[PDB]
Amino acid sequence: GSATGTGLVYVDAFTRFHCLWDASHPECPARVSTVMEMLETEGLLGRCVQVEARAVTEDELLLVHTKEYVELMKSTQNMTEEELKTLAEKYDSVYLHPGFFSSACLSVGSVLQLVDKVMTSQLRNGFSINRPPGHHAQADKMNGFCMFNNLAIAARYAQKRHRVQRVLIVDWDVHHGQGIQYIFEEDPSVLYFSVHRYEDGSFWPHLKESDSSSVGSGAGQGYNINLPWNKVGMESGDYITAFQQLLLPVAYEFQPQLVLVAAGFDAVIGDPKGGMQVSPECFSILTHMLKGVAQGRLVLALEGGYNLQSTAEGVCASMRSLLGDPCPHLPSSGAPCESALKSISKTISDLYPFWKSLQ
Ligand SMILES: CC(C)[C@H](C(=O)Nc1ccc(C(=O)NO)cc1)c1ccccc1
Ligand SMILES: [K+]
Ligand SMILES: [K+]
Ligand SMILES: [Zn+2]
Repeated sequence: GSATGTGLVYVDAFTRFHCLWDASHPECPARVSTVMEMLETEGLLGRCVQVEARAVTEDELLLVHTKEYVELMKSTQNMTEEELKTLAEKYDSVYLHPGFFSSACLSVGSVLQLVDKVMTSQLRNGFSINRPPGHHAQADKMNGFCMFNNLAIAARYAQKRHRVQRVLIVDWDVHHGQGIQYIFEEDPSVLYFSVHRYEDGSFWPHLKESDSSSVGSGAGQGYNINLPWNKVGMESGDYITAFQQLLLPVAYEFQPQLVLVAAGFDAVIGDPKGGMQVSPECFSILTHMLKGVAQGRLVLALEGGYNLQSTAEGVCASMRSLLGDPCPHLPSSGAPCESALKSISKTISDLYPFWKSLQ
């Protein structure tokens, strides 16, 4: 395929690691194989341009991560199960496996491949069907099922290799991507928007900096936007309203040259962790709402999502929009609930001093 195409990256290596000490761990290889099977069954896979993965290089990793941390992660490939468990336990909410590092390197590289093809007009947009996820990973630590911060690396790579000046990262996973926030906290060239379950800190990762008062600092003040949900059960209308009132006006003002999406599907109805009630079809609309900016240069990368069917359906819905199919009518009312409106209004109050579009 070519310029007006939608890229897809998937490699069998993404199934080559799993939790050795918890057979019920939610972050498991079926997450990606099920997505690929549904894309095929739906006839969507054959409409995409198959893009090869590549392994990230050390220098690419060092755009975000420390040399000491990269070397330590590299060494996990030669550690016994006991050593892997001891190291994993020094971080919050991670496991390790002898194949984790190799898959993590292909996970980062998959996004870089799509950035290359989108930025050079060889594709319109794309989706990497990758695990492990990335948005919690930090400069010198694993966190939240993540080793390397796929999208943070991709953003800095777009700036370094393709000389992009402004990148928008949209994170619709149900969890706050605090790793992305930290990496870009002082950086006005990367705008980070996250909508996430918070419940006044009750929900993991339990961080005060996941609240909307965290707007970035220094030159980056105004370029970090958190939308915390404080009740479970949010629906499509809550997300669409947030995008319409808050994200889209800011995004147009920011004028990004590339949009990267932390495309988790743990907010979809049925997810065992997220507690939300978003229909998979909503993600067709959310994807569509991001395509009118950055010349449509839009790259999605899989983050969380743990109900195999719900996550596969959410990926398929997003892919239909990437491919240009007209959006479905959504049955649920587009009106947001009172709690969602309260969070949106609060985030707007915290960000209005930095965005003319919010005044
Ligand atoms: C104890 C509990 C708090 C922990 C957990 O839920 N973690 C977690 C972190 C990140 C994501 C995600 O999807 N981020 O995008 C999802 C889940 C956990 C760990 C192991 C097995 C089950 C549960
Ligand atoms: K999020
Ligand atoms: K930022
Ligand atoms: Zn998540």
